[PDB]
Amino acid sequence: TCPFYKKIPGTGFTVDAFQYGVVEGCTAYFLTHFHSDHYAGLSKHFTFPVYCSEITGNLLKNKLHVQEQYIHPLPLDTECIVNGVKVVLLDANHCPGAVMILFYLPNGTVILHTGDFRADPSMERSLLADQKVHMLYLDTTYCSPEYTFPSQQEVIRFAINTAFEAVTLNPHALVVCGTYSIGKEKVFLAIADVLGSKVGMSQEKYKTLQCLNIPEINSLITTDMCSSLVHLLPMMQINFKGLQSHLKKCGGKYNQILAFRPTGWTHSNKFTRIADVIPQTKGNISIYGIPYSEHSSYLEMKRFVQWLKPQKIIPTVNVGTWKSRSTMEKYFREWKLEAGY
Ligand code: NI
Repeated sequence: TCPFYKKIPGTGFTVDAFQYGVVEGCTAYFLTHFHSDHYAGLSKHFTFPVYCSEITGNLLKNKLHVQEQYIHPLPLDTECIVNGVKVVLLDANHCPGAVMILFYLPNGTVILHTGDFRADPSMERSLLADQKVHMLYLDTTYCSPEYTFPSQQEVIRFAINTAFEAVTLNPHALVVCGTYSIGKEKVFLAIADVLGSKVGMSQEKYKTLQCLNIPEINSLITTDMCSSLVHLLPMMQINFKGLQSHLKKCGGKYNQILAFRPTGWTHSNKFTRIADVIPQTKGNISIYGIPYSEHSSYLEMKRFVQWLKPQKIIPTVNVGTWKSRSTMEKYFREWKLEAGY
């Protein structure tokens, strides 16, 4: 059944609750972002109102064929009324079009639902600064102190310099970047930019990127593989067998592949710095795992919460085991006691 952490008390609202059939008593279904665990269940046959960002709205229309009459896009950073309740959408610093939702309950309670987010100090100067938040529905994906990772900027720096050096040494080397969802576009766009190439990709993936309101996007991507030296492939094909196979398809235009796998976290983060990352190599193929996260590190999460000082925290990730739940509740208490709220 719909779990309690997907329901907004004192409203008829749900968040990211599309795979439970009709939820008894829901008058408006909110979608934080276009990732499949979140939209799971949406289709052209959905006939309830969906509230979301403009970008998520382009993807529902174009990729899932939801009918226009049911898609209700809202502008960001703007006080809006939905079924008699004031709401604001804020940027979540996750994937394109991803939002957090502020709900102002008629009784005076204020609720923030983070969706999926990477907490940042910049959020301390949004509309969130202007009033108190009583309950926080928190993205707890990496809520454990082992989860450190570098900034997005430091990771992109590493990737740009790696690719540029490799291709300047060998002008017959191909760069390939894996993907399975929206998010992490900066990786492949930053590499294509330093190399003076467009990124080439399948027709489905080009369609997906064309929904995303990226500036000058017509100049940066293409479906013509032959004219591109940065290819995107399904993440599943980013392995030695998959890459050899792909290289055969390029018709002796290339004799080397340098490939990037933007993971979330991996245990080499516990020891290794970004400067000291190395590839797995077999022959003329090298594969780099880079820790490009669109979720909060443990420290970024802790800082955001200690700044927000909520009265109650409701986790939305890792809730399925008692050991996880218990561990998270302990960090929350530590954070509250250290900060004094
Ligand atoms: Ni997500």
